[PDB]
Amino acid sequence: DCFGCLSWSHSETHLLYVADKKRPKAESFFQTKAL
Amino acid sequence: EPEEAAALYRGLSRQPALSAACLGPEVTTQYGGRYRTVHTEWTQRDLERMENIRFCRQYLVFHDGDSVVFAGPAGNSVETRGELLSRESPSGTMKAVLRKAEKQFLEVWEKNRKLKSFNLSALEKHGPVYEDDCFGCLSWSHSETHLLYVADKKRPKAESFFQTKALQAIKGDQFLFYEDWGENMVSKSTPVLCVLDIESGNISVLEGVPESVSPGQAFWAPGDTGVVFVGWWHEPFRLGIRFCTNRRSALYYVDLTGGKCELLSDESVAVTSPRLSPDQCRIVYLRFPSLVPHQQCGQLCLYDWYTRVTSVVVDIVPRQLGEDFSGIYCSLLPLGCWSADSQRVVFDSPQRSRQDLFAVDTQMGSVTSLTAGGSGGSWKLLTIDRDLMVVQFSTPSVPPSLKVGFLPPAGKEQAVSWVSLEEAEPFPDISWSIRVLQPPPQQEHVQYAGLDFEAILLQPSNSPTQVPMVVMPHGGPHSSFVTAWMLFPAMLCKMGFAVLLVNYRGSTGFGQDSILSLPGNVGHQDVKDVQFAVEQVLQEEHFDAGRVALMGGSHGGFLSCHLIGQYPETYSACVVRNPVINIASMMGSTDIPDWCMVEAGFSYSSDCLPDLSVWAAMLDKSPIKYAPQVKTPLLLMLGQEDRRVPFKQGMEYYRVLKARNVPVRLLLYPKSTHALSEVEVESDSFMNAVLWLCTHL
Amino acid sequence: EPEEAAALYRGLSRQPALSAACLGPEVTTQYGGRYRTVHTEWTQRDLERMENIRFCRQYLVFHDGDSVVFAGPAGNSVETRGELLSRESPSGTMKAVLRKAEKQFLEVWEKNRKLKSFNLSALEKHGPVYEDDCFGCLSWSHSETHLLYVADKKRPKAESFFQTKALQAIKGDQFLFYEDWGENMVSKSTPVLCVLDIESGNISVLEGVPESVSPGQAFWAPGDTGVVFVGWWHEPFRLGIRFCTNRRSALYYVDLTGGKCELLSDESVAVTSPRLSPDQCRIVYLRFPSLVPHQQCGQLCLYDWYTRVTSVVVDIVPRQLGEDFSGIYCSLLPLGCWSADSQRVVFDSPQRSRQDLFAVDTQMGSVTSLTAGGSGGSWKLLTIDRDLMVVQFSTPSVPPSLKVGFLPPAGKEQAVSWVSLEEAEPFPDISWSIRVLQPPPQQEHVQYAGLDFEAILLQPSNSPTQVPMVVMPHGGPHSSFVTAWMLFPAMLCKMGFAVLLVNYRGSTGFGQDSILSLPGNVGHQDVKDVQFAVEQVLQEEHFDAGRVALMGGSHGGFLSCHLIGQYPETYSACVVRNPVINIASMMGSTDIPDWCMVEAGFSYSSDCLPDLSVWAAMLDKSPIKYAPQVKTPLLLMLGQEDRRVPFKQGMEYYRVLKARNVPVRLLLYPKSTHALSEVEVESDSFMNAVLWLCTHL
Amino acid sequence: SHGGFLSCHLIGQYPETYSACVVRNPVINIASMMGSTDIPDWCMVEAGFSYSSDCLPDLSVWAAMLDKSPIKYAPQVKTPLLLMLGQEDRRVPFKQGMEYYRVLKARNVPVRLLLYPKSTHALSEVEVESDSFMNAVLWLCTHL
Ligand SMILES: *S(=O)(=O)c1ccc(CCN)cc1
Ligand SMILES: *S(=O)(=O)c1ccc(CCN)cc1
Ligand SMILES: *S(=O)(=O)c1ccc(CCN)cc1
Repeated sequence: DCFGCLSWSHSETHLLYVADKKRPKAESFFQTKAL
Repeated sequence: EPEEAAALYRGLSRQPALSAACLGPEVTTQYGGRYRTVHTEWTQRDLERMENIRFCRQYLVFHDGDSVVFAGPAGNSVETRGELLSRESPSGTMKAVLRKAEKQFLEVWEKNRKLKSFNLSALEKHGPVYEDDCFGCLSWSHSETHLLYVADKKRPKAESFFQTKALQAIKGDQFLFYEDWGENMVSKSTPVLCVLDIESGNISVLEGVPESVSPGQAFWAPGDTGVVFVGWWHEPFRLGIRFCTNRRSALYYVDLTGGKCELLSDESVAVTSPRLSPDQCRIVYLRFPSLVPHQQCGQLCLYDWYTRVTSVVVDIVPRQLGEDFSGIYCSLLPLGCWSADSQRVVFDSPQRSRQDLFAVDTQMGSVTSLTAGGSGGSWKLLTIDRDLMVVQFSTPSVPPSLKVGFLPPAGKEQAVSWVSLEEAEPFPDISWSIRVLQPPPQQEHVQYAGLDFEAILLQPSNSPTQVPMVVMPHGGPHSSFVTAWMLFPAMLCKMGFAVLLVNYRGSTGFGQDSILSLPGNVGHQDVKDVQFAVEQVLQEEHFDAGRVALMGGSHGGFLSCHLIGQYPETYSACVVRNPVINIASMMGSTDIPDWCMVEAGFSYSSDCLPDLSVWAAMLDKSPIKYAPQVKTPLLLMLGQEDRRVPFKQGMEYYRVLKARNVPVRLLLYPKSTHALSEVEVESDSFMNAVLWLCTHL
Repeated sequence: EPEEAAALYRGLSRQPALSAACLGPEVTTQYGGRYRTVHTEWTQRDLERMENIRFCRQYLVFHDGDSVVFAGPAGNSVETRGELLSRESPSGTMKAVLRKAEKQFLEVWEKNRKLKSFNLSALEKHGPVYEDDCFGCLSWSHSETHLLYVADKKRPKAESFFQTKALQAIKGDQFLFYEDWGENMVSKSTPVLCVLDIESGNISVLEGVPESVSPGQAFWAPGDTGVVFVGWWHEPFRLGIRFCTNRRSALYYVDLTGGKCELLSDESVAVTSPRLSPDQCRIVYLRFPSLVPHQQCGQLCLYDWYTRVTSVVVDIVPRQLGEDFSGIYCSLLPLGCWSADSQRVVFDSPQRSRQDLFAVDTQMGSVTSLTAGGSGGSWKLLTIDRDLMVVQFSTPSVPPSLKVGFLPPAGKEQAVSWVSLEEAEPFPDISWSIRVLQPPPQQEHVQYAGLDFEAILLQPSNSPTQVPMVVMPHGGPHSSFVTAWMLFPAMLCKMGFAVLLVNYRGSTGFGQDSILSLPGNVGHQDVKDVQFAVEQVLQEEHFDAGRVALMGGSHGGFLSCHLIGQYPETYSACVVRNPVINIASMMGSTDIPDWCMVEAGFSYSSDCLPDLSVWAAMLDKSPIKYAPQVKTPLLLMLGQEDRRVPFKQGMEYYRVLKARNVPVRLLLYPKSTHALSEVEVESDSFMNAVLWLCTHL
Repeated sequence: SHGGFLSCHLIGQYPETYSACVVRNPVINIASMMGSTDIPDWCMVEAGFSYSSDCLPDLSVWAAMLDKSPIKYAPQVKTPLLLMLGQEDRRVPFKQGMEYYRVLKARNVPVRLLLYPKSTHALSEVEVESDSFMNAVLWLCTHL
């Protein structure tokens, strides 16, 4: 109830909500890659 | 009482078993003595964790070049976990290990460090690695720079028609059918040969293998120029491969670079087990002339690498060659089988009711028995390197023991001296003997006349005096009983019974004529042989004729059902594991459809159709025909996931017997297989069988 | 570049480490020679599976009674899995193993068979078995009929108020609080002594232990009449036990039958590590006179079993006793430490900046150094049996190596000959030396005048010539750096840096006065010692003064923060792992509240209350006071599940620095601990630290 | 929480009035609560000072914070106490109650402690709430 929401458009064609920001992918220094 | 039986089972199962052995490099001391180490692998049941544990132990041998000066142990036992295949380098300085830890890893060990490790799953060049004895292998190069093994062919990626993509792969091919190789080979369709470079780490899949063959049992060619392997034909469809040596196959050689395969044998029969000489000049392998019987006497053949000439070293023995040889029946030669001079080959083979060690000179073609004479026993050869052999010896009253020896020079192999590395305490409460039985004139066929069979009798020593008897025929039907350490017969003998194991006509170790006599006569020839043996033993030894029981599995269950159907006033109990009841309906559900035709007396051909005459002949030889006359209490054990013998075969017999109000007990294991080799399953089945036998007798 | 750093890290971490060793029984050959086997355990990091693997290897030694004729290997390396504790029987014929397979099992091995196995979880007499070096133990009886170990006390069963019963246990007690022993001892509240009978299989928990003590480190009394153990007081509440030797404890003996415990020492100080003589006549142990410092010089004391007389064999050394001894600082004696004659005791101890082996005669009280002289090095004693010692040797430029030797007779211990069992290839690109530093007259205290400290300098050999430097102070603060094989300093030296490890005043191995000087002066004496060492090294060796970096952990992080706060124009980079920032707020969250009072200069007492003067004094000694003056880039690593140092301490510093726009990088490991000893965590932290250092320098 | 705070004060300044006490996640030491809570401004605001970022610890502020804590009256406590704590609480760290528990136990005072390893500040889980309420009612009825 602090940040969450879910709203309809006046034309009822789009929906609006709030999500979490995407984080860049990460990997370890010692990772085996496919040959 | 269940408590005493459980205590006896715990006591008897404590004995371990020997699986493999290898020899280390030679070391010379400053004083002048020379010694070398031996690594042995043992396996043992564990009822607390209900698992088969494996451990390793090391021994040390001081020798003077041609005699064993001293031998001893070199530490305690260490239990391993995860090892699938292992191999020591030719120089003995490096070791290659395949481990499951679930992913698969290939590790290289040297001294007290692990030099390199490769995660075969991450590279994604193939599937799971084969670890069985049919196709699996792991070989070092002569330069010790590359490794060769066999893996599963990679499958194209697949996806569903309705898959969400984020804001290549075939669609609708995730449920295609990939045929496997049958029993104990689930999800094993098409193997491929893989070569790994240790220094760099790149894995390469060899090209040039024919598109209609499965490769296996590969080793590096002389000079590291190519790879020699065995190709099994899998067209138009795959047949069963376990305990069957009548599958069409050939020997091929392929260059490392992209090139065409070269044929080295005849592409009409079955060949197997090729080994290369120490001097890298000749190869030896086993060839089987026909494809009708699943097991038969074989030929030992030699191939010269440079002159390209093939000769037959050891041929087929019809009945007997002398008094100690009857043919080659082993399906695999030892990994090391050549002598130091690259002239003689040492192996082990059944002989009547025992197992012996033989040495054959490839130059001339003579065969010499190394363990001739004596009361009996079972020998197994594990390895030989620089004329030093490691063997395991066991008798029905003695658990396996480990010995070493030196191979004498040519012409004096009969004077080999054995030194005991590990000895086991015998059981003096068991006495075993061998009986020879000659069939009556009525039960003889014109083609093969004069054949005789054998039985092994175990009884409690120092008996006070009427005792019960338990009769066991072997499966196969082309197999045999040998005078080795068997657990359940030992338990039955120690608990108070007398065990009679029958080797009827058609067994291995008695010649090719014995093998060829049985087919086409199942259901009336073996049944009579067992009945004659039982009657002769009862009339000779003067046992208690009122308490006789039967036990067998697979074809043994077939024979037991036939016996309790045709002679309903002789036996008082019966135990069967995965029996064969209806041959006609077994054709469409088993993985070896040719077995039914071969045993019924007809030739098997692909693209065949059901015929009334063939089906009537198959139905006339089934024990179900004698179902209404059954009067003996029966206990059945079935494995639901069995592919060799479908489990509905026993269900038909159970329903027929239950419809007539006959005492029948049934046990079904949902996740077990044909062998019932799981520790919990095996223990439960054995305890139930012994309780049934003691209660009804 | 990350690729070169990763390759270097792999190459350096490929080296293994030695953990334990034991000696087998003596064997006499027919020729006349005598030999025995040695079993060694090694551990090694594996980055493919990201795990610490453990394996075992066996060696063989031929001796003539007083000299080593020959030595060699006896096979390959075998990797084990699941072993927690193991012990060989006194006669050497049987082996006891504790395994986790998740339940816990106790197994007995003899020759090539596992005689017995016990599922300790099924009997339900206690909890999990202790396997640490603080309380864990596993002992054989003199008759080899019983086993003694330590387990967790059983808790009464509990259930909820609202539980459905089918148509005894306390209700509402499932969330009670059970206090544990602190860091690395999660869910370890109250241990108990357990005795197992091998023949029968019944487990018994001994009675008579005082209700306010925790028992540990137990062994059988002479004649198998009772059990001797060490009891740690846990009233009114438990304090931290890891790396702390100032915990009140005593030595007790209790009979097997129900009876009252007997006291054998003084119940006012800390005692530890009791060992019994081979002739079962006397005991030796370590005693610490005070409880204020967490680590200090100790006393070696002897107790006679029959005369019941206690004497002090080795006493406290204030500054120096000769030129090779400075006191006993090891917290544990070897499992086998007595000579064959039950007269001399062999151990290892730090000495200035090295680690040496010492032999002490209990009759007189003299101490002899076995590895005196030379350039330096680090020795560790693993075992001694029948005057045959097994040792591990390492230097900053040489990985650990394994050697054996024979103890000379009394009065000639300086002429011991070592025979190399396993040798490692050195790294010629590292050159190390030792510097001695004398503080200026201003930085001296009246009570202890004339003390000096040391540093270890590692540099790349054959340098062309301005190089950067990395300065490392140790934690503790009562610990030290020794000239042993360290991984990260070696990597930094090989990559191009010069490493300076400082042993400031207050370290172990320099006498009791050095230990006692530090407390009450933290924050202004240690910091200055490091600054003086850095300035002297820079002015002498003529390095690159523009590129100097700091690195440390725990108290090392404390010192690093103090250094970057008070001298903001000297260092250009800093790396800290779990630092201590605010002493005042650390009291209420750590498991050792007495540490803050002891270091701040006050006496610790239970049932104490916060006072303004004490809290002001604690706040005056914290690096946070110098936070506004920080100008150096900082990289922080924190473990969220750390109990020794709460992770909010670093968060306060991070917030303060970030509020002023200072370049700061922070890494948080959700499931790591104080040590950060996980393979993945350690590798990631080391790579991040090296990348930060190379980028900013 | 804060009410439990008050409760502790009520058993330190007036030790001859109440015969039982139950507290859930109380606040014991304001001075040491600053560095572990997620709302550091609360301590300054309640203690009478203005909160500003990039601040430093001062002797006067810390003394004022310590003078207002119930721990000062710990030696005078005479009432049986039952404590419930949630180990994964971020609003009020659970060591605050542990300090009070240790101080009271060092003087041989009847104290019962319950710790929920995976609970939070609210203790809103059904099992946790039911167990805590039943334990509280049993304690109250037994001691009254
Ligand atoms: S069963 O155990 O009698 C049986 C029959 C035939 C085969 C094929 C040959 N190995 C296997 C098992
Ligand atoms: S930290 O590594 O500086 C540190 C400080 C004090 C101790 C207690 C004594 N072992 C442990 C770690
Ligand atoms: S506790 O329940 O007393 C407590 C105190 C202060 C706050 C912050 C304002 N919501 C929350 C809970």
